[PDB]
Amino acid sequence: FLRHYTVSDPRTHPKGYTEYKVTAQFISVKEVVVWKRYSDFRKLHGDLAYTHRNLFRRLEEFASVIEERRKGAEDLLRFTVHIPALNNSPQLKEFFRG
Amino acid sequence: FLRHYTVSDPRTHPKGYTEYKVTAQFISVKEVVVWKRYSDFRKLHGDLAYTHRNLFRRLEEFASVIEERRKGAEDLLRFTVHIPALNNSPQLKEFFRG
Repeated sequence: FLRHYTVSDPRTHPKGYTEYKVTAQFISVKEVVVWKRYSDFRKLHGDLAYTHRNLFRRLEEFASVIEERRKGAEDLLRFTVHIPALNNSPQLKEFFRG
Repeated sequence: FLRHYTVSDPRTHPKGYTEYKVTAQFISVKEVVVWKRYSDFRKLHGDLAYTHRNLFRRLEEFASVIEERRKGAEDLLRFTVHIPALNNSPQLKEFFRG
């Protein structure tokens, strides 16, 4: 009961792409870990933006660049913690497979 | 744990405006009742629409007409029940004063 995210420990995969460790922690510690490539965060972001765009349009009807990537993903994730519209998002909850 | 809204029993106020009974029920019954004029629902609606418009624009940065009114308010309220982005809304929770 108090969410905290980190994105860390990038690691190359045998298939070539870099993978990140996404850590979700809950403290009054329960932690959930998944591995994600930057393209996953891109899809997530896109799904959030389109979900809220359409919510809106429905209401109104009636090579250290990967550090930049790691930080971007992490920031984006942190952004949702204290916005219940984003925090409670289904897309967010599916994002954590394992 | 299973939300249900109704808007009902319109009643004129000594000051002239019509007032509605908003009933929020929770069943596995816990019910919360508030009284609201149609202008309140208008403000609510406007706040939801603007909250999600700006969420979007932030993500992408990096005299039976009163029956029509009653129904409109009720429909609008029901709309949020199974959208966690709307259901968990702070504006929604403030809406229930008493």
